[PDB]
Formats: sequence, C-alpha cells, structure tokens
Amino acid sequence: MNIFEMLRIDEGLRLKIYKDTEGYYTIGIGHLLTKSPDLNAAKSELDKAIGRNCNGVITKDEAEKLFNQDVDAAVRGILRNAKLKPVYDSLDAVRRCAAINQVFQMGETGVAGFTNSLRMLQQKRWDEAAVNLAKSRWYNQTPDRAKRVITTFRTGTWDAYKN
Ligand SMILES: CCCc1ccccc1O
Repeated sequence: MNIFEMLRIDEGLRLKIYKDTEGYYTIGIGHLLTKSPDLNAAKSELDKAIGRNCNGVITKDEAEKLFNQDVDAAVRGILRNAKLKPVYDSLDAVRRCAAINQVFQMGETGVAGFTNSLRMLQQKRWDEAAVNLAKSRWYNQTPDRAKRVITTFRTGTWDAYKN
C-alpha cells in the first residue's frame, strides 16, 4: 500500500463527471471540478484541467494525471501550512498517508482547524487522537472512509486497507 493505492480505494475511478459525496461535480480519482451546481461550469473546469474539449469525459490516463497532480498538491499544501507541517513531519510514513488522504478529501482549510486532533497526533496519543478525529462532521458524513483513515492514524498500519 501507498498513498495512491489508498486514495484510489477511497475515491474510486470514474471517467464521466459525477457528483461526489457532497453533491459536487467531480471526475477521475476524486478530482473536484467545482462546487457550482452548474454542470456547464464543471465542464468548463474539466476542459481547463485537461487542456482539451472533453465533453464531460476523460480517459484513465487523464484521470491518473489529475490524480498525480492532486496528491502532489495535497502534500505540498500540507508542507506550506504552518499548522500542518510540524504534525505531518512528526508522523511516520503510514500515518503521513492518512494525513494526505484527509487533506485530499477535506482540503487543508478543512483540517488545519482540527487543533485538538493535531496536538494529539503530534503527541502520538494515538487512541485519543483516534477518538477525537471521529467527533467530526467528517466522520459522520463519510464514516466508512473516515473509519479506515482513523484506523491508519491510530495504528500506523495498513490494516484498514489491506484488506
Ligand atoms: C487532524 C489532522 C491530521 C493531519 C495531520 C497532519 C497533516 C494533515 C492532516 O490532515
């Protein structure tokens, strides 16, 4: 297991524009196109992203390309973030994948806020961190996924994905 395989399990692969768990237009491997309810605004974002007129459909290769960029951006975002970087840098590599997954799904606004969970993770109070993480809209909206990512944080193992 690695972060791509992890996110690919969590995000799926769809080649046609679809609405994600939040109702937002998305393609590929959880590549969010827009929060606009306008399908055309999503289609314009898709075409901008891919550099061609996709008419709401892309290839597997184009999906993996966006995905590569999205993962890379998630990491680079964490490393740019004063609240996140010290925590992420304190983690072993399996728990770092958990962090990337969370930021991929939620965005770095979305989690830089998780102050208590961040402190606990930094402290390596894994069971406590895991309890705190689940106390969230995140967990309640996507519990099956959040359970897997929390287990990754709690154990620093790939047990929740292995599978
Ligand atoms: C509760 C935050 C878990 C986390 C730690 C470090 C970087 C990104 C993360 O989402």
